Amino acid sequence: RRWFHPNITGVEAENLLLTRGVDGSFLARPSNPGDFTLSVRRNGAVTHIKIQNTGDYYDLYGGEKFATLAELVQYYMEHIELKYPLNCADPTSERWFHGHLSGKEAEKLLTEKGKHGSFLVREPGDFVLSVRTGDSKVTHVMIRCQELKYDVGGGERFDSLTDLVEHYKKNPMVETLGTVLQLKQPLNTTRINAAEIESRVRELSKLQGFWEEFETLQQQECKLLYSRKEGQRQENKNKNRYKNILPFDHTRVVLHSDYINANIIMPKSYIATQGCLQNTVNDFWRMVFQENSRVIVMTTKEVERGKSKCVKYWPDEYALKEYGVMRVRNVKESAAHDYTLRELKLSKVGQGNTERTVWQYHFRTWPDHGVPSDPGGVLDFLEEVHHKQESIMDAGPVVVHCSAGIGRTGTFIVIDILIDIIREKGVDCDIDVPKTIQMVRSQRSGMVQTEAQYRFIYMAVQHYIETL
Ligand SMILES: CN(C)Cc1ccc(-c2cc3onc(-c4ccccc4Cl)c3c(=O)n2C)cc1
Repeated sequence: RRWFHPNITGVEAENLLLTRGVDGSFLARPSNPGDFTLSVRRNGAVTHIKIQNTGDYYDLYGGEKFATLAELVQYYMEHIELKYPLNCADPTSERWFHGHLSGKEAEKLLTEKGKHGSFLVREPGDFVLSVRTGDSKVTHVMIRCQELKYDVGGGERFDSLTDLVEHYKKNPMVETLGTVLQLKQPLNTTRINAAEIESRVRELSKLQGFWEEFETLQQQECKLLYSRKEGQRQENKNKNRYKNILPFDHTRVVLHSDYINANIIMPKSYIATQGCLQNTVNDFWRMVFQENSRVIVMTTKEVERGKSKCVKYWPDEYALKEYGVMRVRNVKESAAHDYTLRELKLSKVGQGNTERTVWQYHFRTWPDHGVPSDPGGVLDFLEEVHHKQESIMDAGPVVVHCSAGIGRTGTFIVIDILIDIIREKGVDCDIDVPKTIQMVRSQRSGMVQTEAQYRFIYMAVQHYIETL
């Protein structure tokens, strides 16, 4: 994911592509903050293509909608031509880069939060590599920056700290007394104690910190390019709401027509899915039935900004309907401020004794773009959903959907996973928002779409702990 440059202007991108690139050379960069630009070189000229994400997907002008920037790039490199990634040498979005950090503060972080192999890189004009080895000691290796090249005092001269770090991660430096300076894992600094969320929120709200953390998490999406073959099959193309927003094969829900654009999310489990198409309503009820799901969370309106987001897959109040071999009665509709509750009874046609109540919680006030200004409403909604799920003996995974099932769906599931830790373990527990996001993202592409949603998750968690 070296083709992503986090701090460059359009003019900087043009000079990079014109003097250091060739025709087919490309880079992606953040632009209107919240938007992205794909800068491509074609016939000695640089073209700037806008990528927009309001929280649902990455919408590329002239192209398609995607779950990640790494998925967008992979698709266009495997299918204006993107031939050559122009690699960024800036270490800002690397998990191990700490910029300004003292040798005492870095030794303090590594002593408290570190283990064998924990390393970091910090900053006159030179850098320091601080590593922990044992079960124990902390070693500091100087990194000279000579003529825009990096070295440890001998041997190879690297063009970037990333190239130096990856080389010594594969071929570790051995101290001339036996110690192998193993660079196993970057030091974990994102994990906070639940009780100190307000201190972290304040630190991340400073010049912004939330953007710096979200973008470091985004640089790890390249490790999540898992196969999505079943969703690419001819027979399954029109079962997808967005052609390239597909479920991973290793986590996809298999129906025992075995396909649905849904994935199991394991932290209480979830099924993260897209908004129904008219041709997928029957597949959706077969999923709910097979998975013994008793609660559905819908986080979109049927129609948003004049576009359909999910077809009406449930009957009108008091009506009874058949969806293939599935049968749904809408027993009762209850309305609250932020949402609607629908009591549905699901059964298999011809088999009365298969009946179960399915509670549909439909959140109706999420803004068309961005996030709600206060997380109170979402939290009250998640609280009520949790209690319904917990009250039902041996209930299957909670079904969660929006339009593509990655943005709002990913936000709701992540808040819910985090809140759950605080329910069982209490205000005296460890919470790690990006580790948790990365974990859910390995189960469905691009779960949690924007920095606004990312900030919303911290704020939601902050509010839950405060109202305790
Ligand atoms: C403020 N600067 C100067 C210091 C600083 C602070 C925090 C980080 C940091 C940010 C991260 O954003 N996602 C992950 C992540 C990715 C994959 C898996 C798990 C995780 Cl936690 C992540 C991470 O690991 N680290 C360490 C890096 C540098």
